Amino acid sequence: KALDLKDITSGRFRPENIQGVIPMPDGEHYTQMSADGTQIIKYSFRTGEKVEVIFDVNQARECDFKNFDSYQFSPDGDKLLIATRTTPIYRHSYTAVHYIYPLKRNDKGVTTNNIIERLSDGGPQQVPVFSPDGTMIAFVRDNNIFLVKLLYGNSESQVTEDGKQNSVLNGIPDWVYEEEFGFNRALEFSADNTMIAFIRFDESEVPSYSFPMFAGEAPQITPLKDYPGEYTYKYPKAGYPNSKVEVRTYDIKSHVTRTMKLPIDADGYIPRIRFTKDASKLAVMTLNRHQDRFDLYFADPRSTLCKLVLRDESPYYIKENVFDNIKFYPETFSLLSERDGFSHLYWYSMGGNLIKKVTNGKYEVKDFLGYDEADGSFYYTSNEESPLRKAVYKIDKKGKKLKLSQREGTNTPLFSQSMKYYMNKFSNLDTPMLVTLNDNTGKTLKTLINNDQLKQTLSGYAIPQKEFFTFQTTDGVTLNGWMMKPANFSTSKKYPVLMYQYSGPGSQQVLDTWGISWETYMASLGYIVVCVDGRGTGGRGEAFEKCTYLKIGVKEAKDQVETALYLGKQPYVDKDRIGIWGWSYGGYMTLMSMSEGTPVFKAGVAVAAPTDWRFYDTIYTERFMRTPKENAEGYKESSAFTRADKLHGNLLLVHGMADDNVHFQNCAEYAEHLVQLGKQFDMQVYTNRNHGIYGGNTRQHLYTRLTNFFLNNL
Amino acid sequence: KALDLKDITSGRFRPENIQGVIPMPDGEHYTQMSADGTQIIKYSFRTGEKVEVIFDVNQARECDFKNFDSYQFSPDGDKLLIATRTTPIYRHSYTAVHYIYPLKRNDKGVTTNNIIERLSDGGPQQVPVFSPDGTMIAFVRDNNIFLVKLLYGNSESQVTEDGKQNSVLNGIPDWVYEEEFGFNRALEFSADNTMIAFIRFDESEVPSYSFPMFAGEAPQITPLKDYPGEYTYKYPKAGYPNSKVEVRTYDIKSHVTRTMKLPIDADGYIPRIRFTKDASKLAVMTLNRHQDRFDLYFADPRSTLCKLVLRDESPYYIKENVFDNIKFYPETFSLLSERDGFSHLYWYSMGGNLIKKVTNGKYEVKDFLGYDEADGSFYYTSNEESPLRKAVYKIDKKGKKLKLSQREGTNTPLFSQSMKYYMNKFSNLDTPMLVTLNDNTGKTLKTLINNDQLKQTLSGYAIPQKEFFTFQTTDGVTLNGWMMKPANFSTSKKYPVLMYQYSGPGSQQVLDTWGISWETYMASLGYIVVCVDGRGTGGRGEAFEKCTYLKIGVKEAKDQVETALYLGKQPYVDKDRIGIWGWSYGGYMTLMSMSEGTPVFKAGVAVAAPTDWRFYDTIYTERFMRTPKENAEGYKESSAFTRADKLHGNLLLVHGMADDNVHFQNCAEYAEHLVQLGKQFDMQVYTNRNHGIYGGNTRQHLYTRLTNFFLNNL
Repeated sequence: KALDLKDITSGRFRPENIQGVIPMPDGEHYTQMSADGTQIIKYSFRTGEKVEVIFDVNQARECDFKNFDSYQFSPDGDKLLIATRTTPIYRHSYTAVHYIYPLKRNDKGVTTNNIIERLSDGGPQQVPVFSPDGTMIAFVRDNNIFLVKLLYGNSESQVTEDGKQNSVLNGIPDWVYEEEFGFNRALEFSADNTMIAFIRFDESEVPSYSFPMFAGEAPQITPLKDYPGEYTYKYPKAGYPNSKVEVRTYDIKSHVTRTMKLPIDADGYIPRIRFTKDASKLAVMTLNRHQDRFDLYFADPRSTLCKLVLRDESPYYIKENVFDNIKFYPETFSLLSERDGFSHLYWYSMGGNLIKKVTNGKYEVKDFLGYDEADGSFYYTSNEESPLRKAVYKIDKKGKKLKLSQREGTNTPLFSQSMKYYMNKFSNLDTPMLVTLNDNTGKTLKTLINNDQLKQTLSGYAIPQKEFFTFQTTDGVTLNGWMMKPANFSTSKKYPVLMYQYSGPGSQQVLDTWGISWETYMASLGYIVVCVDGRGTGGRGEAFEKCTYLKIGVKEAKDQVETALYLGKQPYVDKDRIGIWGWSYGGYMTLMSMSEGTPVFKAGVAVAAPTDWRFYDTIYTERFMRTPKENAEGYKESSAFTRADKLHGNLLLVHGMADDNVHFQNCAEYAEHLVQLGKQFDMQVYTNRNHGIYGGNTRQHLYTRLTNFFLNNL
Repeated sequence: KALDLKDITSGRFRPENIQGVIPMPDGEHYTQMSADGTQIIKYSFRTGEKVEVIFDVNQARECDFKNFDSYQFSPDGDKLLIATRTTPIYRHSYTAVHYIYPLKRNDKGVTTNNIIERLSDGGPQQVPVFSPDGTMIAFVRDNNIFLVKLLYGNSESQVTEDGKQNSVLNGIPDWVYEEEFGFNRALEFSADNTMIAFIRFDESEVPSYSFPMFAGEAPQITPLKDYPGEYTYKYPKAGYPNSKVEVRTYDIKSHVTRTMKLPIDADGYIPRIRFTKDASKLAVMTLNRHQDRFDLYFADPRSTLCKLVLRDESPYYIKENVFDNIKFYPETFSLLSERDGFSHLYWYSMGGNLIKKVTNGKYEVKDFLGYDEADGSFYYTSNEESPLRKAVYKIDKKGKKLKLSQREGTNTPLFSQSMKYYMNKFSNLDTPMLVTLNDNTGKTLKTLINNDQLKQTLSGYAIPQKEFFTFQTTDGVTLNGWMMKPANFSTSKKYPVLMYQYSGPGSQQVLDTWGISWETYMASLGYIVVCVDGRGTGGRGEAFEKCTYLKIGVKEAKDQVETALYLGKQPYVDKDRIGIWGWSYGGYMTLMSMSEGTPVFKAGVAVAAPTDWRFYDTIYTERFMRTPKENAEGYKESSAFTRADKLHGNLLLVHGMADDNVHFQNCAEYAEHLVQLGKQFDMQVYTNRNHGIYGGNTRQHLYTRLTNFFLNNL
C-alpha cells in the first residue's frame, strides 16, 4: 500500500516494453532481441506473429560470447553486425567487439547455424557502418579509420594514420561536438560504394581538462586502491578554441586522400556530413561560431569543389535537432527549420530550390519520419494537439493532413523500412505504456503490450496522481504545469510544496506521459509537488524559447519565483514550506531561483549544477550566450555567483566528482564563494560519479539524502 | 555577557606573551622581538631591566622593510640575521628574505644606526645557519646549499649543484621526514668551522601525489580562474619506498665533497645529523624501517669512516622526542630513552660508554634543558607531579633532585646560556600566560607578564569552566578527563554532551593549561563538554601508550565508548544526546568510536580524518603499524572501512580538498563506502584548503557549520 522509494529506484514499476526493435530492410518485418540477449527474433509488422529466430548464440558456430548488446542489418538484410562488450565512453560514444553473421538458410531450413566471424582481428571498434551495397564496413579505432572488405575474406586496411588520442580524431567527434551536436560518427560511404568521407578533428590546440579518479565502488577501479589516478581529455570552455575541422575523402580504389575546399569561417563548425543519393554529392552542414547561419554545401568527393546549396539563417541560433532530420532522396531532401517562428518541415530539390513547405501553423514538428516514394506522403510527429502532447501525422501528395495516432498523449512511432507499417509506443498521465502495430492510416493492427500487470500491481498502492494546470504570471504569460497531490487531499489543510523543474532552453518537463519518480514518493509523504515549464522552455515556438537569448537563467528564475507566488496564493499551501530542486540546468535554476531576490523558498537542492557559464563548454554555452569576450554583461547577469549574496533558504549542493559534463569545478568554486560570503549550506559529493550520478546503491542513497533534506529543512 | 564565536576564531582572547626570546652568550642577558615586530631589545635575565635596543627598523640605514618575522643571533654576538617575508611551505619549511645586521657601535655608542645588508643577492633562502665562529652562513635555495662568507664581502658560493624539485634535496628533508621526524634542516658546520655536513635526499623514486587546485579565494589563484590546476609532490604511502639518503660533507677550504660510509639498512632512516663539540666527529642518528633500533654513529667528515657509538632498541618503536634531546658536551652527551618503560635521562661519555642514568621513577622526562658544566647539575622538565602537569627540575652531581617550579600547572622554561637564570612561561586551567624570570633554584626574580588585562576582559563574560575528573573503565583502567559545564549548570536538569578528543599515539589533550576554544563556546550554549585521553595517549609511560602497537584505533575507540557510557550513567546527562568530534586522528577516532558497535553516539563530526592507514604516509603509519604486507590483519582491524557497517548516529565529514597531509582521498573513498552500505551522512568539503582548513572566512564558517550541526542533531 505505501509507496517505497527502493521500488522506484530499482525500477520495479518500469513498464514492459520491447527493446532492440530494428526494422528489417524488406519493409515487412522487424526484429527484436530476446529478453536475455541470446536471440534475435523476426516478427511480422502486419500481424505481430513470430516468424523465426534469426540469430542464436547457442546455435551459431564459432560463437564465443554468451550475450550481445546490440545489432544492425546490412542494407539488403543478408548479414548482421552484432556488438558485444559495449564499453561507453561519453554519452553517445562507445567501443564494442563486433561480429559479422550471415543469414543464409542451411541444410535444415534455419538461419541460426552459420559461422560467426570477427569484424576485426585488432582491438574493439567504434561506430561501424556498412557501405550501401553491404560489401564493406568502415569503423574507427584509436582515432583512425579502418575498412573491412567482406567480399575479400574480411580484409582490413587502415585509411588514416594520424589519429592520436587528445590530438587528432578521424571519423568521430571530440567531446563537445559529440555532446552538443548530439552524434557519434562523421564517417560516410558514397552512394556508389567508391568513396569514404570523414571529418578530421584536430583538437591538439583545444585545452585539456583532468579530474582525479579514485578506486571507489560499483565499479571498484582496483589499480587505484593505493594511489588515485586521473582522466584527461580535451574540453573547451566558453570562448576557448574549438577543434579545427576538415572534410576529407578516401578513394577506395586508388587510396588517394583529398580535402574538400569548404568555405567556412576559421572558427566555424561542421556539425555533420552525409552522403546524398548522388555519388558525386557529399552534404556538408556548417555553422558560423554564432551558430545562427546554417550553410549546407554539396562537396564533390573527387574534385574537392563545394557549392552552397542553401542558407538557413536565424535571428538567434540554429538548433542541433535540425541536422538529423535532413534526409536525402533521389531528386529531393527534407529539412526542419524554425524560419517562420515554429519548427516546420520543408521539402527541397537536389538543386537547392524549395519545392514546398509541408507543414505550417502555431505548433512544432518534432521528428521527420520519412517520405513514402510510392505515393508521395510525408510522415512526421508534432505537438499540434497541445504543447504537452505528441502525435503521428501524415500529409499526402495533395496536401491533406491525417492524424494517425488513435490516443491523445505521447505517441512515439517506429516505421517499417517501406513506411507501410509502424510500431507505436503510447503513454499518457494514466497510461504507462501501450505498444501497438499500426498501418499507414494509423489503424491499430495488434496490441503487443498493454502493461495490465503493472496496472494491477499499482492498484494496490496509494499512488499520488498528476494533473495539469495553467496560471498567468504577473506580467501576463500563461505557463503550463503539473501538480501531484498527497492522498486524502483537502483544500482546508496546509501543505508544504516541492517544486521540480529543469528549465533549460527548448526543454520540456510538463508532458502528457507516464512516470513514477522520487517526486511521486515525496507526494506520498504529504508534499504537494509541482513542476512548471517557464519561459525559455520548448514546445511553444521560437519566441517563447529564445526570449532568453544572450542572458539565460534570468527570466527562467523569475518564472520559478512566479510559480512559487501563485502556489502561495492558494489557501491550501503553506507559503513558508516551498522547496525547489533540479538537476543539471535544473540545479543551476535552483541556485538562480533561490537567489533571485524574492525570498520565497525555504529550501532547495541543486544537483550537478553549472554555476558560472564560463565553466561550461563552447558549443552549448555560446549557442545561447556567445563568448565572454562579446557578452561580458550577459555572463555577469547569468552567473549564480553574481547574485549569491541574495541566496535565501537552506541549500544542499550535490555533485559527482568525475563529472565530464558539468565539471565538479562548478561546485568547488561556488561553494568557496558561499564560504567567503558566510552562507551556510550542505554538501553531498559522490566519488567517481559523472553527470548521471549512479552506480550500485548510489541512486537510492542520493534520493534518500534528498528526501531527508527536504523533510528536515521544510 | 555571552561568549561570541567570532572572538574565539579571531583570537581576541590570546594571552600576551614574549616573542623570539634568545639567550645571549654571556649567560646574563636575552634578546626579544618588540611586540610590533620593529625592534630587537636586550634584557637582563637577573632583573628584567631593559638594557638597550639592539635593532630598530626606524633607526637602521638602508632598511627597506617595516616589520620582520624572526631573527637569529650570531654566536659571536657581532651580527643579527633577520628574516622577512616568511612564506610557509609545509608545517616547518618556509622561505624568507634574510638580512645581516652588523652590531657595531657608532660614535654615540649605540648599535641601531648601521647599514643593513642582504644575506643573498639571489632569491629567498631556507634554513640559514651560522657557523660556530659566526663568520659564515649556509642556507638552502632551490634544493641546493649555498655558503656566504661574512669576512669576505658576504661572498656567496654554491656548495651543491644537483638539487632538483621533486628529485634531489640537499640540506632539507622531504615531505614525510619533515612532517614525521619533526624538523626542517639537515645542514651543519663542524666545531672548528672547516666542514659543512648535510643529508642529501633522493626522492626521485618516491611516488608522486597530485591533487587539483582551483581559483578559490583567500588566496585567489588567479591563473586557475577558467581551468583548474594541480599541486604535485613526493609522498610515500604506507609500505611504499622512502627517499634514499646519505650524509655528505663539504671541505670549505678544498671544495671536496665526500660521502660518509654509513652502515644503514637499505630501507632505513637518517632522522638527524648533528656535529659534536669534536670537529672530527659528526653525529648521525639512524633508524631501521621498523623504527625500533636507534643506532648513533660518529662519522669522520674527512676520512668518511663511521663508528657505531650507541644502539638503543625498543620492543615497540623509538619516538621523535629523543632526537633533539641529544646534546653534546666536551667528553659527554645526553640521551632520553624509554628502555625501562619511561622516558628517562641517560648520560654517556663521548666514547659511547653509559656514565649513569640521571632520572628515575614512574614519570616521563619531557625536555632535557642542559648540563651545567660548572657544577655538574642537570636541568629537565617532567610530569612527575601528574600526567596533566609539567614542572622544571634540577638534579645535582650528588643525585639530589629539586623541583624548581613555584606553581602547579604547565611550566615551560628558557634558560640563559650559563644555566644560571631562566625565563618561565606558566599556565594552568585558571591562569593564562604568567611570564617570570627565575634563578636556577626556581626563585621568582621578576614577573614580566601576568595578563591582568585579559583576566579583566574575561571577568565580564560568562565563561564555562573546566575541571578535571577521573573514571574507571569496565576493564579497570583509570582515565583522566576534563569536563566543562554551562555556567547555568544544575544537577536538577539533564544536559546534552559534546565529547572532544584527539587520541593519537603519545598525544595528550587533558592538560593543566589554559585555553578558550570552540569547546568553550559549545558549553556556553548549554552543552556539557568532556574530553578524555584514552589508552594510547602519552604522559603515562610506554605500556600505556604502546598497548595499541600493530592495531591502533581499536582500544582508543573502546575507551571513548566507555567514556560515553560513564557519562550516560550520570544523573545530569541525557544519554540519548551524546556527540563526539575531533580533527585529524581525532577525526579518525570519531569514525572508529561511532562504529565501535555500541550505539552510544547520537551525532559526530570528523574533520580531516584518515580512514584507512594504507592511505597515510610511511614514517608515521609504519611507526605504529609496520607495513601493509607485514601486518595485513592489523591494517584491516584498524581501518574505519572494516567497521563502517556499524556506524551509528548522524555523521558530518569535513575535509580540505588540498590537504597535503591527510589526503582528501581518505574522505572520498570512505564516503563512497558509506554510500554503498546505505549510510546517510553530511559533508562539507573546502576548496583549496589544507590540513588546517583556514583562510579568509573559512574558520568562522567551519566552526559555525560544526555548531549548527550539533545543535540540529543534538
